[PDB]
Amino acid sequence: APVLGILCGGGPAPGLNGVIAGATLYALRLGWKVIGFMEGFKYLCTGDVDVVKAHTIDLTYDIVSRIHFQGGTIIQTSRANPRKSPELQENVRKCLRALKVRYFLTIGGDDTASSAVSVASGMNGNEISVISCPKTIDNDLPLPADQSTFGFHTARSLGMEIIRNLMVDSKSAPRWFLVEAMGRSAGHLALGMAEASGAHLCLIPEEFKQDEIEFEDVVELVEATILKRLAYGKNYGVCVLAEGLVSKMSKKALYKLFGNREPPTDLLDDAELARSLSEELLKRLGNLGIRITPKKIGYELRCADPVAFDAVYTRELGYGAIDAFLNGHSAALIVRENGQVKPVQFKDLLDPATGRVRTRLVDVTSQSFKVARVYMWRMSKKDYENKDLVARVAAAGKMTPEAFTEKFAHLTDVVVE
Amino acid sequence: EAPVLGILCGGGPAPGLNGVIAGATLYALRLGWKVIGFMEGFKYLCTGDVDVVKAHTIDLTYDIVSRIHFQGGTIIQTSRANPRKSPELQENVRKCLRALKVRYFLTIGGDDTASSAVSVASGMNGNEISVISCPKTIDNDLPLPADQSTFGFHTARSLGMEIIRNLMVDSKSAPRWFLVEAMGRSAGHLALGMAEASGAHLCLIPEEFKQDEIEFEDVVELVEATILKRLAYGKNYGVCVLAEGLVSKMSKKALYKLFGNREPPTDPHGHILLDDAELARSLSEELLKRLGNLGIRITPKKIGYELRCADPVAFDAVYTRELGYGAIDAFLNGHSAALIVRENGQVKPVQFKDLLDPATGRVRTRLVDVTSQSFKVARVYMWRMSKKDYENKDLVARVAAAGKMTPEAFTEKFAHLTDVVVE
Amino acid sequence: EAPVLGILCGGGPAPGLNGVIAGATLYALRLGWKVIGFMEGFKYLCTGDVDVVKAHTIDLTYDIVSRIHFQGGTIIQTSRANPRKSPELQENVRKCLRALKVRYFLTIGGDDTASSAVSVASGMNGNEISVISCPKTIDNDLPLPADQSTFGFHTARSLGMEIIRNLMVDSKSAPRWFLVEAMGRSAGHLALGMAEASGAHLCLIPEEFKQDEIEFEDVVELVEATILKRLAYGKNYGVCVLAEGLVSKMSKKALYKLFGNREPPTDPHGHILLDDAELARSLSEELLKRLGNLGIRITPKKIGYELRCADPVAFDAVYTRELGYGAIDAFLNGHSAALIVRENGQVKPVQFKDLLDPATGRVRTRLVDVTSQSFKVARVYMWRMSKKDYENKDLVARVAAAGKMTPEAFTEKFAHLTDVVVE
Amino acid sequence: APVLGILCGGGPAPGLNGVIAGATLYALRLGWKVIGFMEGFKYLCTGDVDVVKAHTIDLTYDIVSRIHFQGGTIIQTSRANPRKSPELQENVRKCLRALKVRYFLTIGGDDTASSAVSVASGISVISCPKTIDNDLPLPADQSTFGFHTARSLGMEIIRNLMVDSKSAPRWFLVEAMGRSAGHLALGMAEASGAHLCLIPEEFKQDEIEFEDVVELVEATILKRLAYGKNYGVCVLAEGLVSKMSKKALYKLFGNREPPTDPHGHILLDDAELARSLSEELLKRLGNLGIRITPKKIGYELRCADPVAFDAVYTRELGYGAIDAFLNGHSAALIVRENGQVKPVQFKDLLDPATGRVRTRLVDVTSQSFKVARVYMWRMSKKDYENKDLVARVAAAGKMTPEAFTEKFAHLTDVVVE
Ligand SMILES: Nc1ncnc2c1ncn2[C@@H]1O[C@H](COP(=O)(O)OP(=O)(O)OP(=O)(O)O)[C@@H](O)[C@H]1O
Ligand SMILES: Nc1ncnc2c1ncn2[C@@H]1O[C@H](COP(=O)(O)OP(=O)(O)OP(=O)(O)O)[C@@H](O)[C@H]1O
Ligand SMILES: Nc1ncnc2c1ncn2[C@@H]1O[C@H](COP(=O)(O)OP(=O)(O)OP(=O)(O)O)[C@@H](O)[C@H]1O
Ligand SMILES: Nc1ncnc2c1ncn2[C@@H]1O[C@H](COP(=O)(O)O)[C@@H](O)[C@H]1O
Ligand SMILES: [Cl-]
Ligand SMILES: [Cl-]
Ligand SMILES: [Cl-]
Ligand SMILES: [Cl-]
Ligand SMILES: [Cl-]
Ligand SMILES: [Cl-]
Ligand SMILES: [Cl-]
Repeated sequence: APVLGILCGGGPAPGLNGVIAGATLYALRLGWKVIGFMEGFKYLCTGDVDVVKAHTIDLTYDIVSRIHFQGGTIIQTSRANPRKSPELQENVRKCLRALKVRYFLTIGGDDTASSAVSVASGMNGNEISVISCPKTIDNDLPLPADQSTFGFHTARSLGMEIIRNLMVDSKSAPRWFLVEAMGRSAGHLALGMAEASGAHLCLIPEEFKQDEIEFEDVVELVEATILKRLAYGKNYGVCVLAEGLVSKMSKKALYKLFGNREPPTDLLDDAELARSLSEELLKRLGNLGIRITPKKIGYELRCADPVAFDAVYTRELGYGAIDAFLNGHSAALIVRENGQVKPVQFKDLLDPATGRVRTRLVDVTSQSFKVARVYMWRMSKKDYENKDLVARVAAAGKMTPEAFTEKFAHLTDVVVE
Repeated sequence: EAPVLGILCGGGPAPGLNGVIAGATLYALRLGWKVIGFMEGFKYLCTGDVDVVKAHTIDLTYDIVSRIHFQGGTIIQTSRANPRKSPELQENVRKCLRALKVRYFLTIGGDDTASSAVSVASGMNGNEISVISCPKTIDNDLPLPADQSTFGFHTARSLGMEIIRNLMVDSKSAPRWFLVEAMGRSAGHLALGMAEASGAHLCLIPEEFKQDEIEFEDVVELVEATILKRLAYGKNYGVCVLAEGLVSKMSKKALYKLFGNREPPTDPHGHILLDDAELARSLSEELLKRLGNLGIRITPKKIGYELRCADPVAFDAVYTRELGYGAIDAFLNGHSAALIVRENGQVKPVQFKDLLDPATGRVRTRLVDVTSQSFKVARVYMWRMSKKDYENKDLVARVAAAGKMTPEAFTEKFAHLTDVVVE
Repeated sequence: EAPVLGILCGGGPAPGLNGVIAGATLYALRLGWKVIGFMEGFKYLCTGDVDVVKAHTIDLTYDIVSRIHFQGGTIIQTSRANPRKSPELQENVRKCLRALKVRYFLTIGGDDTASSAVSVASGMNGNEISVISCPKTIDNDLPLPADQSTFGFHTARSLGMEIIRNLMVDSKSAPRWFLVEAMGRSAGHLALGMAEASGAHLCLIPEEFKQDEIEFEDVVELVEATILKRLAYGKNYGVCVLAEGLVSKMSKKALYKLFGNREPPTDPHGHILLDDAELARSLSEELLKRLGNLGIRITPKKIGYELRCADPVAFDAVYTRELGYGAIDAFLNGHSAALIVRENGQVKPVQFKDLLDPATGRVRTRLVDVTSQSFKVARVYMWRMSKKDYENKDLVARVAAAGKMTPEAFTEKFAHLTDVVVE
Repeated sequence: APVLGILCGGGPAPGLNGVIAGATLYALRLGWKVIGFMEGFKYLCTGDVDVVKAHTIDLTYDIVSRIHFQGGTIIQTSRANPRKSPELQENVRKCLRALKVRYFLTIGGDDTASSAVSVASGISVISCPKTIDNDLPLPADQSTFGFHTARSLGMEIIRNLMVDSKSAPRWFLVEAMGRSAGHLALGMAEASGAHLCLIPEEFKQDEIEFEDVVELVEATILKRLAYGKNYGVCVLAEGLVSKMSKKALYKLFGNREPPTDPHGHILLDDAELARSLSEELLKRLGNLGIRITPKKIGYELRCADPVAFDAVYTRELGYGAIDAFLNGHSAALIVRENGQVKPVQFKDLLDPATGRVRTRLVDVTSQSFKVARVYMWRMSKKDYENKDLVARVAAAGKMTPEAFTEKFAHLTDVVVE
């Protein structure tokens, strides 16, 4: 019987086991033998077939029959990448031929899919067929607008529940939380958690008009929201910050971000966006009775058990991968569009300028973004022109109306309105 | 004086009602509007007594609604009181709305609530009052573009999956079959969604039956064949999900057997009381007569009322926030006798009459599309005997032996089921 | 060779079974022991065929058990297969245990499982095998020091609270009464725990009835009085929790009415089949006849099987970890024919005889102490008519008027209820 | 009718609303009038009766009938403390007399109870034990309300991190907020099966050294690595910081002078224990294939909806507070022992050396602690004396057995065994 081998690459997202089980169960009904490589390409890169065998398992019915309930991945994952070296690509081809892998399914992000196609491009199309399922919790695949990537619904819903606890705690014991949503690629996750939880502010890189963000502008955007709520008798709230703000900051802004220090270098992971903003804002607003606390939301989302939407999603994706194998497809990506799972050739999704799959960002001109903005607390252009409002907010910050306009009014040209 | 927006809920609750109330109220308050909420739908507006109505209306202020987007249920309650049947009741509602000076009238409910709102508007000046309705249903049976959900459906399906998960662990830990009955007779979206997400071994919905009337025997044998096939592979346990809509598709003879070979109950006016039917219980009793000797135990379990007021999941929180906003936007844009729906990520008003099926006069009901690829995929991961399976003699011999019967007896009893449901 | 520890589960699952298996296995593996798990309790050990037993036994290795403490259910399954009835079955078990060289034998189950393990041990030499059982019950009916819980009870009570919460929101959003029936006929701990935690408006357990046999009419009137008192305060909705144990205290006459004025169903041996009773459904029908004119809707709802394999809450995870460790410690100290329980924060072995009530021959049943302060506090927050309430003429006039009857008719019908339940 | 006034003090814990509703509902059945002071003692401390009145609300049936389902506190809370100044103590008594409060119920931890008695020594005062840290001096094995809820949610968060650390091999250093005791850290760790837990109670010496904490985590990571596991989860009570010596704190803050408030006390809130340990350990172990990530668990626990144990607990506590008022008790704390709620005089709970409420810590000599320790990965004394094991772990750390013993063996005198 033909051999299907499956591996996972990149950082996990809820529903990985759903894809493994959808593909495995269907393949077993077809009579296929299914094996799973542990930790992605890590051991296939060595080329030693004995080492690979020690880190491959038989994906049987009993193993996968109920993993659709479970977050994580039973075959683990790694960022080991064979595409960088032609020796590594040939080591992967050597082990795949030794195991008689007829069908090769990878579940991972762009780097994982590119590794799978590079292994196939130097391999006979009759002995091996390669299919990849695009993975990302960030919702940044170029699907039709409003259609989600798998795992995003689970991450957003758990993020809403965590922020709910922080909303009740900030009101019960007046304080501001600056929640930092991990993920620098796009603002879908930060804005989704914020809108669902009714957070009082959300800042994503997509809403900044200029190409480079300044540290001062971010501080003042949060400062204005705190003062406006304070003018309405509320010295507490929650502000959600997409970590992608850091990757859009200028060189000078990053210098201030790291404590007026030289930014580390080989390193945006060492940055503490929420922490730095909390310190600066306490300098400016602590005298007003405002306390501010940072809080990161990230790793606890990646392996939460999938919600029903993602369970159905990944079951259909696993099926579609096997169907693509049956219909002779190769070097294709299994995506779901308009309720239909279908294979799409890797190059059809690539952005020519980058060489990787195109990144779908938050559309800040859409009506959905304007609706989310409506339920946030913030000073719009019209608000700065409302003199009664400006007088109350300035007085809340213990400053003259002219000083408030002098400091904050320019922010209407920093972010879309 | 600021314009008055009045809000009410009609029909059975669904997760996210408070999200629609809060989206409309918060945005309206930023516009300077005064917002009031009628308690229990049309119940008190139908009396015509303005004193009674005011005793059951409340001021929807910022503090009241500022955080109800986290909460299931509806803070202004709901009712199935329906003024559309009587012009006296329709005029009583108009009388109280004029007394309260309602400029904008938002109803949140199902089909009957929207039809009541439009009937109240047709005898009302479009300049004094504007009426908008937001369609509600956990059953996912609104005619939205295919595969796009109605609000509340995601929450109900996800909680249904988690309950069935516990029943899947229990059925395997202590081998047994659960016959889960998903409440709701309108369509099979909810039953099939819970079943596919939870990996249930079978799902039966009215949509998959080819004939216009289902027979009680056919339903019993469809579950029986699944139990026997599982038993042939060494598994004397499982979970089968049943849409309650199977009952409303059954023939007269089938309903007689369903109610215990007794006369089906009827209301004073002469309507069969299908709520008193216990589909999962009756099927469990019959199947225990046939399969108990094989070591099979079967237990029914209903999933229904515990879903209606669960706290909304994030998808429904975003959904209902956008719907509440879209209702206020529709009022601002001069729309009336319209329904706020979301299509391809865009909330927009759609005239009530544009959504009516001309042959019926009511809104068209979207059922599960059993020809779609989604249904075919869900069916793949169920345990069942397909057309191809009945022609496989090796498999048929294994299943027949599991049921302690000859292969010829197995084909005689179960093979006809391929003409009962689409394949 | 390393000593062999064999583990099995019997009876119905409870949250934390996997915690006991993993606590015992991990500690034993650090001692160098070999650990095996029998699938489905005594089911296959009863055959006596060593090949069949091996086909349904697995090696409990570190990898198998390292993370099952998060999971409800039992990875080695369970059954009520019971060798205590036959020494042919007991000797079939003894033959397979000797063949597998089981030095230590841990069973996790109820009375039937522990009694089976000791009967198998009494006909073996104390040098070749040592037997320890861990008592299991989700009902909280072990004779531990008062208010100290059995493992699994916290998980079941907490999930029951969450289900009832959704029903409390739904009953208020769409005015109606739910009659929630907490499955389990042994005691009232589970029903009372869910009700008090959820703030349910009434809870009825068999323990609070003074007489030895309950009458169907009295139960109907106790719920009726609560509904009428709530109605007198403007509340035509609520939730009432009923322990299924009420059925097992009902008289022959009460059971006749319960089953529809029919002869109660019976098994082949002539014993009554109380599982076929639908307590919540029957009370809902009767109460709708009496109160439907008042605008009251009543709906039954069962809570049972979805609790048994929910993932354990932290209290039960720590609990079952300590029990599994304590079982290995008991083996190390030479104990046998002992039960591993936790008392006053200390896991200890307790000889079978200390827990047996001579009248039953099985472990003593700890019921709810209706004289305790905890029960009196729970009763305070319920809606009900106390002795003093019946003496309050103003209150009786409001409640009777709520039921559309005279104060004398209300007192004549309901006042006797003060002698039916403890006050 | 008699007036019952209720307030909450300290950081929120799940079940606060349960106490308010238990006391209020029962008091309303007695015909009492119930009021709630917003934000604890904050406004009572001012002495301005006008300000206090603006921040009190009427606790009616409709307000409290269903708040037992809700985390947080509807009357908010604060750490405002009148015991520090006798002028403030007289301000609190002045406002209570002005409002004619006959019964005064405070809901909080040790700091709140000690504040209530200073007002009481010169109206009836009762306090209800609140703390997610479980550090009130209740009878042994009896939890404070909120502890069950916080421990159970912490277990669920750590579960997601356990699946993620195994799916994508890495170590998480979870920092459990709370410096008073180790009940919360040990509870979350034992329930979740975390591979290590470090609490201040297990250190023998009065002052902890930064190097020893690093090496205790290092030894666990190396022992796991010797058994084929390059991943895990370690839970750390942040109270380790409050036991560190002056030198340890210097290294903790980046070899800088520890930050300080105007009075000269160290600002331990600004410390990042988990991050600092993660940086040091990655320098030492990154070459072995070890990744390490810090993660804080704290503020998201404080206002989770109460679990059933805490709902029943706080209902009985609220009832017991009213019963104590009816029976003439004052200056007492409502505790539950053997299923019986009873008042216990404040002075019986004071530690004679301190004059403040006694703090109950984890008993590291108990059998419960020894059992939790059994399921942790660590090197005991006997392990360091096991020559075969020491050689396996040292080889895992790429060092000689002699180098391993020289570095780690002294740790048996650092923590209890
Ligand atoms: N930035 C904001 N985000 C959300 N709600 C707001 C915001 N600003 C005000 N609100 C809400 O608007 C409602 C109406 O407020 P108000 O009567 O002061 O006039 P407004 O039209 O909102 O003011 P302005 O146009 O100056 O922002 C209040 O309930 C307030 O909570
Ligand atoms: N109805 C079903 N639903 C889901 N999985 C099934 C079903 N029937 C069989 N399977 C699974 O399909 C896999 C293959 O089964 P099996 O060996 O019987 O099929 P086969 O190789 O096609 O042979 P045969 O033609 O004899 O059926 C097994 O793991 C079985 O569990
Ligand atoms: N520190 C530890 N904490 C928990 N389990 C452990 C620890 N060290 C080893 N184990 C587990 O102990 C089991 C037995 O391992 P092994 O045979 O090496 O003996 P050991 O437990 O180290 O004891 P001994 O010192 O008596 O040889 C293995 O499954 C291993 O996972
Ligand atoms: N049986 C009961 N259980 C709980 N609360 C009650 C009960 N009876 C009355 N109450 C409440 O007690 C308060 C005083 O009632 P009354 O003395 O009748 O005005 C009101 O808030 C009532 O709603
Ligand atoms: Cl990663
Ligand atoms: Cl994180
Ligand atoms: Cl309804
Ligand atoms: Cl309906
Ligand atoms: Cl069972
Ligand atoms: Cl605080
Ligand atoms: Cl302790």
